[PDB]
Amino acid sequence: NENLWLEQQLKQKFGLKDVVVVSGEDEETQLAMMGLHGAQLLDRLLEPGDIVGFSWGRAVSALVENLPQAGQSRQLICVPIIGGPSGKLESRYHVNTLTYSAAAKLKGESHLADFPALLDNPLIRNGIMQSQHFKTISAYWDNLDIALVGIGSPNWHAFYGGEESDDLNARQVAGDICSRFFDIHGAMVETNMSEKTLSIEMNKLKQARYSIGIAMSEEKYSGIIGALRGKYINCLVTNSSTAELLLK
Amino acid sequence: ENLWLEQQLKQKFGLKDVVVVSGNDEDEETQLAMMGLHGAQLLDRLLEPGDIVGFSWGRAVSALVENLPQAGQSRQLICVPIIGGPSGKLESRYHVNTLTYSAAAKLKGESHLADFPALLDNPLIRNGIMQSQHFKTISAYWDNLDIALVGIGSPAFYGGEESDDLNARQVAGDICSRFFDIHGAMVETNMSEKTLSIEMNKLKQARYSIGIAMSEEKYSGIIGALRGKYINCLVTNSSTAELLLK
Repeated sequence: NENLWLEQQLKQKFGLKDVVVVSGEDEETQLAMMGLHGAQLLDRLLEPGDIVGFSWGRAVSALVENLPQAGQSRQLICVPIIGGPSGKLESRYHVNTLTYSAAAKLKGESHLADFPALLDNPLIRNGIMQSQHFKTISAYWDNLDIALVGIGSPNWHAFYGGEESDDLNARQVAGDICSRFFDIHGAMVETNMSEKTLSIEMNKLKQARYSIGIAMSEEKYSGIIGALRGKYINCLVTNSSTAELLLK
Repeated sequence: ENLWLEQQLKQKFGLKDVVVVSGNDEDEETQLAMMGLHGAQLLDRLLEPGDIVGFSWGRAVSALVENLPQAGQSRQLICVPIIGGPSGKLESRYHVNTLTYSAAAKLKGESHLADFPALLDNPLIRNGIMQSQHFKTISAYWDNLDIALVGIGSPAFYGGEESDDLNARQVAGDICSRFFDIHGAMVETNMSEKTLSIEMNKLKQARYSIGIAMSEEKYSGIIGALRGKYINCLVTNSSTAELLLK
């Protein structure tokens, strides 16, 4: 109803392909509802043979958990677009867990990543990038059709810790997607991590037919709006509260 | 079901526990599922509160995991991989992380997944990963493991050249991609310097190290595994138990 109008207004303001806006209430409830309607969006946007990429986290999890069980294959390929969280997320939100579950729901194939998302030593990080396994995953990223992505925003402390979060907070980092940081205007911004990361590059993400961000909250507003302005996503699954914030 | 065969294996090889299922002329996949089902009952019987439970990869361990009884109560169990990922060399279904996560759900425990590969291109990278906090955390569980579930490899996955080198080095089988001869002695290969998985010494310290395996070969990887004492329990079939004694 009003949600539909909020969806239309967002499409027009940010040049988006698709938008889902849910009402909600509680926090984790709203996320389940976003996950449900966002999963409905994904299922309609998918095309046979699509390479589908998944980031990690609660938000993407909500969508994957709500995916209808397909009765037939659309020759889909499911791949993670970031390495594993190295213990910093519980297994249920691990990028491989989500990728695997989505492949089962979608009756597709999955190719799981056996490298970490973050490596402290640049040397090791670089060496893994040269292995056949990484190149194989990366080559899927090169041809990504659809991405599902949460939007990070100042876990910010969890992932990056005080020391690195500082540089972020001082560098006016508004948010991140797959551990790729940007300002409120959408501009990329280098960090103590922009060298030690194993995840899809924003340039590649933008080449996807659909990059679907799923996120909510006035707290995450800067992250979400920055992603919109940078065009790192071209679809948005969110709630009415945030929607209105975005239209302000 | 097959109590004499089980006791014969226990006595010959010094095993704590053994399951021998009767494969009634039935095909391989079916026989494996049977092993999985009765092996799962054994694992569930052997668990103690707070056990750290280590899983290798592969479809034999998968058969067992797929057939774990769904626990109603937590036994504060912690499930972990005892080998890195296969780097796309196995279907996702049989990935060690997939198996670990699924085991934890059935056991109402917690899982800690491994975000490093089992086999690296070179020793530099594999040593660097070992210095990482994540690897240290996982390897700490290996150091105090209570129960392990492993398949046993025998003579594609390692490449024709490596395969040939294995054949030339008299390698009869592997556990967690650590290789041994037919008498169960360890053999070091061009891959040991590139491998990230539990050491056999750490596997031997576990209360139960459960091999699940079958073979059509008189001279199998399993007899090696037993002689080397890398496992102290075995889940297998009638035909293999008989071979192991014959």
